[PDB]
Amino acid sequence: NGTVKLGYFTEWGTYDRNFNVKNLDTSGTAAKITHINYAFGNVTGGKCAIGDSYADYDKAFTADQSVSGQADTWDQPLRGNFNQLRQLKAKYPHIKVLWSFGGWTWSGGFADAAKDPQGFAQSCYNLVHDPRWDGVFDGIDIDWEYPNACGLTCDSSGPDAFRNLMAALRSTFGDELVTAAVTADGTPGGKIEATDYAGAAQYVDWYNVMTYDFFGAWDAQGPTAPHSPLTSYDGIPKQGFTSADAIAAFKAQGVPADKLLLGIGFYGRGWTGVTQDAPGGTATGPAAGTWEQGIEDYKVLKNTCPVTGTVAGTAYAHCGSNLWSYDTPDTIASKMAWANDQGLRGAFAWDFSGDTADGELIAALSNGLA
Repeated sequence: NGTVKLGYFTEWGTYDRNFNVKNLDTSGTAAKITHINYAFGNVTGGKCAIGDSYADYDKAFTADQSVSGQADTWDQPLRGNFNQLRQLKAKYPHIKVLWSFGGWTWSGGFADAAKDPQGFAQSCYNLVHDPRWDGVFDGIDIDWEYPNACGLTCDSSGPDAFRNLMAALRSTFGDELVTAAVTADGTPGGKIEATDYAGAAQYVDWYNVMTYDFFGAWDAQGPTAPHSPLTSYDGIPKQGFTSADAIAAFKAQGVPADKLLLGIGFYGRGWTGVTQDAPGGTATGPAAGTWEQGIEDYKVLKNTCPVTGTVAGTAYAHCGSNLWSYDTPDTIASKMAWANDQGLRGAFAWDFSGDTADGELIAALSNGLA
């Protein structure tokens, strides 16, 4: 039972963002990690389903964008992101890849799935091991947002639905990987209290805990605050909304320490129109981002808005009228030291594409851990 260093690869990275699997190689990321989650597969009619057919297995890569350095061919059985993953594992054989299902957008279908779990499990296994790409995936990740609670949509399946689903997956996946990503809400009447994660814990290999997005510019007038604080701090708007308080909640319910991974966001959240040099103050609205307001990649923020302080185990950035909060190589290292003192199984990155070209965020996470 050794240490896990995981990160998410997003399927749509290959489109406008131009972030490909070859990038995990050139940034040295592939050398320093232990697992990759591919995100996301869909959930339809109570079954696992493909997410983007073109991106997942049909796209032809060119010589100069592919991992192996060779262009895909028409005669080829496999292509697209899956073929690239294939080419990467051949280069970096110790890496294991999980296919991830759900996400913020595609979690609406988990309720129908939780009504016949064995069917859901069987369908997933058959897809993960489709003859076209059998061998490529070493297990499955369930990113259900959120069981018996509210995400993009509200679910009322009960506290034991999540357990039922995981048990089913364990039964049909055997000795392969079954992991899940989970809420980091430890407050009274919150998302962890809503589902029995401790009971489901015995079927999973580990939980990916989403200890980020605690605060952000959806509270457009503020108050401003770090989105991924490690511990509590004085100004905090909502008590109990910290990485530390999330972990403890799971541990208290009975989830063991080595079934938990700490989440690191390779992005920042920010407001514009702030009075003061540090967080706590009001704002006019969301800071301007590239792909959506209030959010920016670290590869970009490290330049446009360099770090000016620290609070609660994480970092903040003042520049003009904007206040951004995100993790840096130094805050990540102190966070990893914390994970080791806590006996966590490891940590993970959401998501790879926000890191720099020399992979310095993933390098900090890796070097920090046992």
